[PDB]
This record gives sequence, structure tokens and C-alpha cells, in this order.
Amino acid sequence: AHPPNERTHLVILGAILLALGVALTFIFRLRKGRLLDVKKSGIQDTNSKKQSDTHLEET
Repeated sequence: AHPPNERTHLVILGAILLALGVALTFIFRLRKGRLLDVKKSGIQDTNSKKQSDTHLEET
């Protein structure tokens, strides 16, 4: 039976509590960058203009 066994509960809960933190921290660190500026693209993000920049005389 061994009545005095409350110290094992503290050591087992302690490691289990910290271990959870490592899993959350591990994903939290990698999580950064995935959303931090995904890539930012805008090929069709400019004004349209299918005309010559300048003309020689008229055209």
C-alpha cells in the first residue's frame, strides 16, 4: 500500500505539465513565418494601358 506517496504525484504531474508546454511552444515557434508575410503577390495590381507611351507624330 505505502501510504506516503504524494511526492510521486508532484514529480509525475510536473513533467507532464512541462511536456505539454514543449509541444505548444514547438508548434508556436514553427507557426511564425507561415502567416508572417505569406508571399504577397499582385501581377494584375497596376493601372491598365494598352496604348503606346508616346507618338512620333499622331499614331
